[PDB]
Amino acid sequence: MANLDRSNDKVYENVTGLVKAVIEMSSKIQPAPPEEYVPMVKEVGLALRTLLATVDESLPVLPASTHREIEMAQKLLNSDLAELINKMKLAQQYVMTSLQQEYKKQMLTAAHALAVDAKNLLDVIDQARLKMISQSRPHSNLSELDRLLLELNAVQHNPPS
Repeated sequence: MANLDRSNDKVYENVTGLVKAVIEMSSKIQPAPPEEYVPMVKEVGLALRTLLATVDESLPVLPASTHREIEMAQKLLNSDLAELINKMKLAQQYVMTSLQQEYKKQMLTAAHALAVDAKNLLDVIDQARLKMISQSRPHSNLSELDRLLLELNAVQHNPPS
């Protein structure tokens, strides 16, 4: 081991990667074939599951002060998992019939809150990191993700003409 700047970057990294997929899939969600749906869920499922561990190590990596939301985020994360995979699992069966675009719209909505949530996790605790530094005993961009999230919203409302 060397420094304690390994886990701090790990979580801040995963929180971004997962977002990249959330939007990507939302783009080709329509044309999303039945062969890409199987693995698709596996991708999102990994993000949420990973987030649980990422935050776990974030506790110590950050100064005790923002554990409130972090704690509630743990149990909450689990629920979001079963909830997400649940609805998504339905679309996989309600796609061969005809009502695909329907479940697709709502589907994106769910993943939308998840993507932003996973990111907000580190964003929130971030305020604590500076709280200690800018006071005493000191120790993939924000805007980039913001703009990306915006498009995701519009993509859900409806396709490009």
